[PDB]
Amino acid sequence: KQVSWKLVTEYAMETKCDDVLLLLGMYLEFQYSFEMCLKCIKKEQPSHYKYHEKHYANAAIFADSKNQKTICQQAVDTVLAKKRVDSLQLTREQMLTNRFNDLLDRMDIMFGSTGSADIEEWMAGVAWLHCLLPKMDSVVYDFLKCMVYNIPKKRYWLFKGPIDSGKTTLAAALLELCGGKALNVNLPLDRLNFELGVAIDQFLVVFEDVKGTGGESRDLPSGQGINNLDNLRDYLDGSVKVNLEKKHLNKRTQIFPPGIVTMNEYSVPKTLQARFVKQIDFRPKDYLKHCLERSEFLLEKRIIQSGIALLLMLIWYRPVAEFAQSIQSRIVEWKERLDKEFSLSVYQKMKFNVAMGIGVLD
Amino acid sequence: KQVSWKLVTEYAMETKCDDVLLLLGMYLEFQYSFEMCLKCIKKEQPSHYKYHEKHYANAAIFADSKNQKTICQQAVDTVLAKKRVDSLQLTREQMLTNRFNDLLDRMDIMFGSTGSADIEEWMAGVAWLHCLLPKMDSVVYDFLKCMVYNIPKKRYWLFKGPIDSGKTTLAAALLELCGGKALNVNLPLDRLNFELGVAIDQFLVVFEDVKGTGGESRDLPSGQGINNLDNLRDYLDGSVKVNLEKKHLNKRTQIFPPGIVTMNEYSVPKTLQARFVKQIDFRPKDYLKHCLERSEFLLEKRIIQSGIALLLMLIWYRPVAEFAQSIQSRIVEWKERLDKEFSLSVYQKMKFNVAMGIGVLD
Amino acid sequence: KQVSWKLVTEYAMETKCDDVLLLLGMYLEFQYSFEMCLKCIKKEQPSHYKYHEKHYANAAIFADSKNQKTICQQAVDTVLAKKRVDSLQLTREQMLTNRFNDLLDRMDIMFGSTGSADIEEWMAGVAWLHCLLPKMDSVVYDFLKCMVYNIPKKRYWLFKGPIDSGKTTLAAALLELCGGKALNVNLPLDRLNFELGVAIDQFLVVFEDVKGTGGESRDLPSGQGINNLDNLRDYLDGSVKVNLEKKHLNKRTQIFPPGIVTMNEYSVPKTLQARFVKQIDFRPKDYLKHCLERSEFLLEKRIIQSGIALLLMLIWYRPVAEFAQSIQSRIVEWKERLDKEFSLSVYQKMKFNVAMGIGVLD
Amino acid sequence: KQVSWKLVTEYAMETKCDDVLLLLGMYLEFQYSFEMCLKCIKKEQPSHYKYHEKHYANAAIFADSKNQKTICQQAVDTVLAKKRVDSLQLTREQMLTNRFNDLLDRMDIMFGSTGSADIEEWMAGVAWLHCLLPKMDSVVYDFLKCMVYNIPKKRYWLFKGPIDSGKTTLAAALLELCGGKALNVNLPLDRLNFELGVAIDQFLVVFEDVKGTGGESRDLPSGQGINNLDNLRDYLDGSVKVNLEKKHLNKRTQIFPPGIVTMNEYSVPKTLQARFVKQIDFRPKDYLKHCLERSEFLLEKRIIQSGIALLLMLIWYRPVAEFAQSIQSRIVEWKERLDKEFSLSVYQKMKFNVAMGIGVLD
Amino acid sequence: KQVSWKLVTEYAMETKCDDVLLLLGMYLEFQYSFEMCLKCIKKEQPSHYKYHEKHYANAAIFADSKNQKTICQQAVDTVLAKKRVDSLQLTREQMLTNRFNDLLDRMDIMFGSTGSADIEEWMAGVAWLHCLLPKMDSVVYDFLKCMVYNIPKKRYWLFKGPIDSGKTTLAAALLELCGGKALNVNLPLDRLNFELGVAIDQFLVVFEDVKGTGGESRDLPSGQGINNLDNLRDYLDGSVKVNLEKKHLNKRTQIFPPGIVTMNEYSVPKTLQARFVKQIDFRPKDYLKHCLERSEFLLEKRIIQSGIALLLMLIWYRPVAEFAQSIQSRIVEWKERLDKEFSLSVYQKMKFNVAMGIGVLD
DNA sequence: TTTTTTTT
Ligand SMILES: Nc1ncnc2c1ncn2[C@@H]1O[C@H](COP(=O)(O)OP(=O)(O)OP(=O)(O)O)[C@@H](O)[C@H]1O
Ligand SMILES: Nc1ncnc2c1ncn2[C@@H]1O[C@H](COP(=O)(O)OP(=O)(O)OP(=O)(O)O)[C@@H](O)[C@H]1O
Ligand SMILES: Nc1ncnc2c1ncn2[C@@H]1O[C@H](COP(=O)(O)OP(=O)(O)OP(=O)(O)O)[C@@H](O)[C@H]1O
Ligand SMILES: Nc1ncnc2c1ncn2[C@@H]1O[C@H](COP(=O)(O)OP(=O)(O)OP(=O)(O)O)[C@@H](O)[C@H]1O
Ligand SMILES: Nc1ncnc2c1ncn2[C@@H]1O[C@H](COP(=O)(O)OP(=O)(O)OP(=O)(O)O)[C@@H](O)[C@H]1O
Repeated sequence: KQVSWKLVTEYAMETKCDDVLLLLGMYLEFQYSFEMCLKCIKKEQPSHYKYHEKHYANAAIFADSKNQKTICQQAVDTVLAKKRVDSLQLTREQMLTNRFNDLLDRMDIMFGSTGSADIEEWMAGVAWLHCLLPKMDSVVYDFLKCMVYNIPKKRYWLFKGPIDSGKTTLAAALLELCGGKALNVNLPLDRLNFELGVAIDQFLVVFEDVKGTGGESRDLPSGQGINNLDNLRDYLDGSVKVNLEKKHLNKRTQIFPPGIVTMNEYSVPKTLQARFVKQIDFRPKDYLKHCLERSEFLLEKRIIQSGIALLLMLIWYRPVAEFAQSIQSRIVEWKERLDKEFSLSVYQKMKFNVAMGIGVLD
Repeated sequence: KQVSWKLVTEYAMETKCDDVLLLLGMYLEFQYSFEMCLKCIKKEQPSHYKYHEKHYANAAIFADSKNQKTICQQAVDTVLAKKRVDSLQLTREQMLTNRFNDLLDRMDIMFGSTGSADIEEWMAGVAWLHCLLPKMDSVVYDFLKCMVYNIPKKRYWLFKGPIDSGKTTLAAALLELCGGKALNVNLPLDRLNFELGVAIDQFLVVFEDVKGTGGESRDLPSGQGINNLDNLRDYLDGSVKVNLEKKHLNKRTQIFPPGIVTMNEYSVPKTLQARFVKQIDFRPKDYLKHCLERSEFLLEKRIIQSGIALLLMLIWYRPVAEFAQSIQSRIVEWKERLDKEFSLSVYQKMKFNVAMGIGVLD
Repeated sequence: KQVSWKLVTEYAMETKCDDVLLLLGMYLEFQYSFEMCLKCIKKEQPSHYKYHEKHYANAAIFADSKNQKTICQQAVDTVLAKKRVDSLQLTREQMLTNRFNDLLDRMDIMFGSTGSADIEEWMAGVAWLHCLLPKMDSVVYDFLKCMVYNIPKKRYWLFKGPIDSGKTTLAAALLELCGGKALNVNLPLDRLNFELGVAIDQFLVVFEDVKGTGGESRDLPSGQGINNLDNLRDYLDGSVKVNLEKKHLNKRTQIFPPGIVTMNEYSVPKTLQARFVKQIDFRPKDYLKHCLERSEFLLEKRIIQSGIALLLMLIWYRPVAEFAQSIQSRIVEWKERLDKEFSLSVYQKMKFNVAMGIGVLD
Repeated sequence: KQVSWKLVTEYAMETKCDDVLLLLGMYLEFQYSFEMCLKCIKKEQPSHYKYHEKHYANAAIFADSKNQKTICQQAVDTVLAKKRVDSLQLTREQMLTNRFNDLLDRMDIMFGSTGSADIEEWMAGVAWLHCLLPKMDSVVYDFLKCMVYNIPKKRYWLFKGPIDSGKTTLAAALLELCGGKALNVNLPLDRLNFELGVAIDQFLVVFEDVKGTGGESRDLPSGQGINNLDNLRDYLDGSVKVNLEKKHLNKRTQIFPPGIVTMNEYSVPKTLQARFVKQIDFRPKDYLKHCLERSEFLLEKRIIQSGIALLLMLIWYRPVAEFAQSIQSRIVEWKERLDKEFSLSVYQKMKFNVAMGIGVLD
Repeated sequence: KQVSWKLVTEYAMETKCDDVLLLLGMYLEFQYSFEMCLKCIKKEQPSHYKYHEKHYANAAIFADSKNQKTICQQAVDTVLAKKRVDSLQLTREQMLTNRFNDLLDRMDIMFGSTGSADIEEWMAGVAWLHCLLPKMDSVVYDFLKCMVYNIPKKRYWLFKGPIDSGKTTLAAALLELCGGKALNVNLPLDRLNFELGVAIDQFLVVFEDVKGTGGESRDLPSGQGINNLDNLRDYLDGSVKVNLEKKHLNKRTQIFPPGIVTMNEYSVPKTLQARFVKQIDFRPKDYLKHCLERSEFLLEKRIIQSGIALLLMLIWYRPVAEFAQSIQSRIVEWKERLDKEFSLSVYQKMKFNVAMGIGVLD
């Protein structure tokens, strides 16, 4: 008898795996009998225990194969090929709904019975976020629309404020929400060529704490970033395709993604200021700090950074109508679950705690 | 029974697919029964639903194959070979005649039964562009002739003007129309080597916002742009072939394509000034801004950036005799459709609104 | 008759052999008769003598294969695949538990009957380390807990004090205990990128001997390192993911490991001071120096450098419940062995000798 | 039945086709019935219509093969091998008379029954070019002989002098005649080293407008060009064989071809100036401009760039005995055809119109 | 029946072909009927006509092979392997022995039955050479044996004296008979590192004219060469191995080869002087300039810096016993020719013509 | 083996 390459390709597809080693190592685990498989029995990893029993017989024959890496290479190509197809054919709206469907699926586990997460802790995080800026949930919705529409020369938001004002915290959550990559452009102009390479097929990008010059007036360290960015104004404008590069790999040509720039309080060339559609001023606030000092499970579990938290905020605040049609059914079910588990008074009590700088809980 | 490599190759010719992963991805979709293929039923992508029923039988056998990437590679080579043959044997006029047929096919879809494009919005865009400069349609015809004739050392048009003058917007539409590439020359002088290698077999090129000097007086921060271009006089002149470069590939020798450069008003060594056969100067004009500020669907659908819009302009403004004979038939049908779909009064109403800076529609 | 690739892969898994050439060389040795094998008879290397008799038959056929390196590559891939699976799935507590099992296996050999080590000399090592700082064993337990929880901000420890005050000694033993890498941030800012690349997939990092500035007032040579660290805030706080680079490789994105910073008595910015959960002062003490003179078998055998010594310290001092439940069984057996071989009076006599600055043994 | 790789390789030889993609594309055209082939019917391309009938049967079987690129790779190597064998064995005269036969074969077609351009125009181009400098034919005959004899140090000719002197125009015609290569050195030495590899197996080379120094007083930017020139003096002198480079392929050592190098009026190291038997510059004669401006089919059809124009000029001006012996049959035959279609008075009419600076074809 | 790979390998060995393309090309020529092979009839190339008849049948089958380049790659490996064996095994004397035998075969070419350069035009070269300076044949023989023995310290001679003195001209000529290279030290030490590192595996070496700093007081330009070489004690002495280095390459270890230093009349430290066996100074000579001016055929066929002209000078002056013991056969066989064809009077006439500075071939 | 890294 012979290996079914088809079943391996299915497993790669269903796990959305695209590392040949991870795929290989995972598939090899199935060669022992699932009936005693302690990973199955302890229900430790779904990407194992869902599949072991299905794939078992083929895994045993695969364990004898002399071609093992070639089989995995073909499977990984298929997963990569599907991403390529999607990049050229989905609407930006559909991409976002797909991404949301995956987060919602992860939320299904986290707050499941096997779910380790305390939904009350995660809901506490939403209170702290809704304090960080005026009209926070409206700001998120405006950003999401901006990213979907991707209007040329109206594509980039500037975050600036003192050190320790939560700008990278907020960027992290948006980036996990949408998917994308961070970039560092405080660099020499040569390595920069490969640095920009990682934007390929990404949805967002974030430029992390770019450095101005002469900021030592405000005691800011000076550096490359701003002067270096002004050369790349084309990539911001997104008005035409550009050519992007990776190590040992020939170029690809695409429009450079929309995104966010984070910055200390340097000044900026208005040639670049003109390219930011919007600017948000962050500020340190004492009650956030004193609340947070008394609420450190927020930090310990990274709740405040995580896109799951922003999604929960939108589900709480926004009308069902604002979500694209197919996910509205899941959105309604989560809304019901949230309202069942939390009164408004409980949420308002939490917000009042944050304002009072006590620990969020009481 | 065995895979027809011939049928795969034929699909790649039919679709003009260049990427082995994109080819692989799309051919796999045909493995499921077209009898119920939701993509077919929803009529979403022409390159799928036209072909699924035909290729289904072969795709089922391809889905089992162990060679898959090899079969796709040969198919992609066949498409690339056809481009090489065409590049060496067509007149530039035939190349453009082919390009127009492809756009016209896309227009037949866009405004066809599936009809996703509103021809009213698209024609409103034509009025906006025809307003952007005097005698706009005449200027387009001049540029096309210049690119077709490709007279040596009379090959390049310079666009100069301040920010938001619209020069990029015009250049973007022209690039789509002819199918060129955009290139960045403000980079360091080394990886220009792999950068300019993108121009292999291209019809047209545009260099974007070439960073010069002297403009620091006016807050144009300077760079290698003008330095690098004056280093490349022969590439502009197209007087003799040059070598071009790609990773893991030996050099290709050919004449460098004609085209366009965009400039905020840095200084220019007159060794470059000699080589631009023409320069056009652009100016911001507030009433256009007030127009877009209401008619924002122009930007959101990117209408004013598209070669599709320029093609519609030419069909409106030019004699049928200016077009190559083989398409004059298709041109006549589109002229007829346009006269049916719009009265001159409607177009005059639009163009009046554009001049008023009110929203184009009323 | 055929080679069993399976038996090779099993050997590679059991030896955890990462390198193809090392794997190849060792397997070939088995082709001679284990029954006469001098290396077996002299019990020189466990990775040989445990295995020779089992693999002999397959090694004989392997010796005639024409595919030899191909067999080894597939085997080595299996070992690498296992590591990446583990990296993405194990808890940090699981990782540490595995690491301890490895050390315990080496100790079983070292102090075995074949064992060349002397448990008494190695216990003399523990007495010296326990004198290096107050409450040494509690300090280790605290450090380990901090690494396992990896709580944001609460992640990094500072070792401070003069030259030859022992800080590097303790760093090295901890680094051996946990596994990890040393890094040197005194470099000029451009080279740091590949330097930090070393951190990829590590459990710990140690920053060696970061040079401040202006400590030359105290004869300390000045350097960049302190400023470089103050510019790496997110790497230390560990709240969000970071991109990391290696030579000829594409970047990977992960949370930067926790770790240790070591320095002489440079002044430290408050911005940097706030990064550290804890600071430990090392001071030179003469009685340790005079003891080391008279007890230099400690240095010669590198006892005081080794994680093996720290593990013995944990076994002697900590309650059994403090260890991960699985290994508690082995821990009891080692505690029992140590209790048998040393009365507390013997151990305390050694501690007294170190306090005298006299030789440890009497 | 199976593909004849032999018949494929014959086509590659007889086309002298030298690119694997071009060859692949070309041969696949033959898979259709030649009996109805539109290209055959058009007599569109000789390299098709001469061969379609002969290769049809083999091309049909080739069209089904799975090895298609491998077949073409072997065929291409046969053509490269033939070139390398000629490269060493032939005398420089024997090479040149082969080159002339190829050009004569084109002219037989160009002015043939297909006749796609008319010798009156090309002869007018001869008149324009003979007008460009005194006794043009004689100066050409010197250059040809100098390149055949290839005397060291007395080996290269300079074209210094202003923009739009036509110096590049003359270089292009000579290079087309000789079948050399252009090369660039205005470059980093660490890619210059590999770029020169194109010099393998070339009769002649040309270096274009190389960046000197001192010319910055005349706005000519100084640069790497002349540094790289005055370095490699061996290559200029042709003093000894030296190595040359290719990707994924063996290097080669051989003497460097003789050549021309061109500049505008930079300064030049006398250490370099030593190495040039002729050291000439070129300056505008404005009436020719006014003629060309009124004779633009000359420039549009690139006639005054072509090598064909030089060969026509030599056929007119030179004695039959000045040519290599074997071709003198064809030389006489073409000398007839000129005289059969032109009086001297017609040629002199053209030349006075040119000298007068007026549209030629009265 | 099938291609003998063996026969191909014999031909490669017999012709000492290093290049897979040459081997392929030439071997394919044998496929045509030997019995009327017109290249054989013309006796153009021994590498063909000596072999075709033997290889014919195999070459026919070779031309039908589908595998051709693979056969040639193995054959080329055989020749390279042969070289690398001998390169490691043999003595410097054996190496020079074979190098003589090669260039004696080059004489058998130069004056074979085609006589394609006149043996006595070459004798006129020998005259100009021996007329150059005192006793030149002995000075050659001494320097040659000095370089063969490579005795420590006794390894470097100093060619002082002004420009155009011939010191460059002569030393370069010896390298034809030896291999080797010349190198630069007029440079700051960061260059000098790589510059020294060039010299790997050279049989002999030379230095560029030392522009001695500390010698500018003689009204001369300088580079750092004096302090450089005076510090480079070991490399000159050749008493021990040293390490050598190149861009992007690791170090290599060898005894630094022996050689020649050249300069104008610069200053020298007594220590740097102690590095040399001989001080020489050259000068331009009024007879010799006017002789070459009147004798330029010696330059035209590259005689005056050929090695063959030195070989003939040796075969003239030096007795048979002074040559490699078996090669002495050939020495007699050329003494036969030279002493037959040339009277001492024509030799003395030629020498006297150089002594009068007049044209040698009176 | 190119490439990326080195080199700069
Ligand atoms: N608005 C705020 N007021 C007070 N403390 C804040 C505020 N925002 C963040 N913090 C505290 O500062 C810590 C760091 O937050 P964060 O990393 O997002 O700051 P940042 O200023 O955006 O950083 P960076 O400029 O380095 O990207 C938080 O974990 C929290 O403890
Ligand atoms: N002539 C114009 N008058 C007013 N607004 C204009 C004009 N042209 C363009 N715009 C506005 O400016 C935006 C950007 O135009 P565009 O990028 O083409 O200008 P540009 O001069 O090429 O700019 P840049 O040098 O920044 O790339 C357009 O999307 C439109 O909103
Ligand atoms: N507390 C101590 N008192 C006296 N001597 C010490 C002490 N600790 C270490 N030593 C001596 O110092 C030597 C070096 O130890 P170690 O490298 O750990 O010192 P360090 O302070 O970390 O130095 P550095 O910062 O230079 O690496 C040890 O081998 C030992 O001889
Ligand atoms: N006698 C002339 N009078 C006027 N223009 C001339 C004359 N000869 C040549 N030119 C012009 O020179 C233009 C460019 O020619 P060419 O590129 O060969 O010159 P060049 O000196 O090599 O220039 P560059 O230094 O810019 O490369 C031609 O298009 C031609 O019109
Ligand atoms: N002694 C001589 N007298 C006259 N002409 C000579 C003499 N030697 C060589 N020549 C001619 O002069 C040319 C230059 O000689 P060469 O470069 O060898 O001299 P050099 O002294 O090494 O010069 P430099 O120190 O300037 O590099 C030779 O190639 C030859 O044509």
